[PDB]
Amino acid sequence: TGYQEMFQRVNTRIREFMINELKNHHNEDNVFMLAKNSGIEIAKIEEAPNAVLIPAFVLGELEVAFK
Amino acid sequence: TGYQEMFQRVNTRIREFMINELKNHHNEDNVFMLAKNSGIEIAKIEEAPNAVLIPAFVLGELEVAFK
Amino acid sequence: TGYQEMFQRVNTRIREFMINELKNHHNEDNVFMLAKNSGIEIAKIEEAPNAVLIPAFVLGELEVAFK
Amino acid sequence: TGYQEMFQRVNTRIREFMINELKNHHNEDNVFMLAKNSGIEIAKIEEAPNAVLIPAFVLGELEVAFK
Repeated sequence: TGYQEMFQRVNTRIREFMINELKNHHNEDNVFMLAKNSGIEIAKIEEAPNAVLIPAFVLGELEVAFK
Repeated sequence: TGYQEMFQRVNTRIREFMINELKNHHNEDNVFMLAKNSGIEIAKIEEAPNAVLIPAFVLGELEVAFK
Repeated sequence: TGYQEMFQRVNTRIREFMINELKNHHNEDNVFMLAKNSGIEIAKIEEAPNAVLIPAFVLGELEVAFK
Repeated sequence: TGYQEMFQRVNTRIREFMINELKNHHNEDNVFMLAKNSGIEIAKIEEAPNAVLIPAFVLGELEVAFK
């Protein structure tokens, strides 16, 4: 239970900094591109689940790293 | 969509070494415990979705790290 | 050894977002504190080695995560 | 100070499961290859500093993942 709460806040923190990185580097299209090829319907990238958000973020970091 | 299948193969690899780490240090109970608390019904840890598998793996590693 | 330039790019990217996270959440003191205890003399957090920077970053994320 | 201890144990745990992954998938040559290309001299992969151990581990996982 307490574990479920602690991990919830850890998860929330990770989601926020991933969302922050995607915005600051204008890579939000990665989220939509990946969402479009999975069936998820989102208005904001905040509505993206981890299965979409995390790959988007990693691609984003790679694109910035190798520019 | 090639990115999807690439991340599909990365997801599989990560699940495999998490599961491997959990067995080798006999921490499978972490998975079941977390599965039960979240209303998930599994007979073996390979059936656990990442939302319980990943926290269980993390608990496992800290348990070993601070034993 | 092209792998090494490539990993150097990824190292730089990771340093940059760790540093950005630390500044944007006003957690730079973590770096200086960890530096002082390790006999490392730095004037700014961009000079902290990863052995200092990474633990400060993680400490920083947990502090923000748990309020 | 308690941090220097806790992060030491985390570090040790992480080095151990990386070394275990490299051995179980017979990817030790990744470590020697990268170490030789950095002017470092090791007999065991256990003597590899994180700066060669970590990217060697990552290459190893990718090779297994995409094999």
